[PDB]
Amino acid sequence: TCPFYKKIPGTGFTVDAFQYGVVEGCTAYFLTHFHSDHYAGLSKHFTFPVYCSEITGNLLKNKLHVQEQYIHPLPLDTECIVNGVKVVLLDANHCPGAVMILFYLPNGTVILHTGDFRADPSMERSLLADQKVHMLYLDTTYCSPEYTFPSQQEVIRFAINTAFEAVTLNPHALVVCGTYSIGKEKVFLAIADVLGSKVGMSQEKYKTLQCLNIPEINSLITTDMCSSLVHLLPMMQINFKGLQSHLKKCGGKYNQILAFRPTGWTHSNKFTRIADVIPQTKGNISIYGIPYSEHSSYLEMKRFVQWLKPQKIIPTVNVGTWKSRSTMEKYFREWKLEAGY
Ligand code: NI
Repeated sequence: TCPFYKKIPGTGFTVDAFQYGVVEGCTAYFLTHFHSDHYAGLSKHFTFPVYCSEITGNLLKNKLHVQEQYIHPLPLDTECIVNGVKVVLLDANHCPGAVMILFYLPNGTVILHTGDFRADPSMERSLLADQKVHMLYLDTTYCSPEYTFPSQQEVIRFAINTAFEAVTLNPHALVVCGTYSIGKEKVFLAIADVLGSKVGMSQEKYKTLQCLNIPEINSLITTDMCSSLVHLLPMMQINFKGLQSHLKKCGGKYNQILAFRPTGWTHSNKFTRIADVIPQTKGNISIYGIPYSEHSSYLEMKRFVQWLKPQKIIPTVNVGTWKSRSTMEKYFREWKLEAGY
């Protein structure tokens, strides 16, 4: 049944709750972003109001064929009324179109639902600065101190410098980047920019990108693989067998592959700096795992929460085991005692 952490008290609202059938007493279904674990259940057959960003609403219409009359896009950073309740959508610094939602309850309670987010000090100057938030529904993906990772900017610098050096040393090398969802577009776009290439991809993935309101996108991507030396493939194909296979398909235009897998966290983070990352190599194929995250590190999460000073935290991630739930609750209490709220 729908878990309590997807329901907003004092309203008829749910968040990211599309896979439970008709949720009893739900008048409006919010969707924070277009990732499958969150939209699971939506289709052209859905006939309740979906509230979301503009970009999310483009993907719902074009990719899932949801009917236009049930898509209610809202502008960001704008006080809006939904079924008699004031709400605001804020940028979540996750994937394109991802939002956090502020709910102003009739009784005076203020609730923030982060959806999925990568906390940033820039959030401390949004409309969140303007009033007190009583309850926080928190993306706790990486809520443990072992989870460190570099800035997105440091990771993109490493990727651009590695790609540029490789292709300048061997003008017959092909670059390949993995993907399985929207998000992390900077990785393949930054690499294509330094190389003076468009990124080549499947018609399905091209259609997905054309929904994202990214400026000048027609100048950066293409479905003509032959004209491109940065290719995007399913993340599943980013292995020596899949890459050898792909190389055959390019008809001797290329004699080497340099591939990137933009992972979340992986344990070499606990030891190794970005400067010191090395690839796995077999013959003329090299694969780099790069820690490009669109979720908060432990320290980023901690800073946001100690800034906001909520009265109550409701985790939305890692809630399935008692050991995770108890570990998370211990961190929340530490943060509260350290900061004095
Ligand atoms: Ni997500």
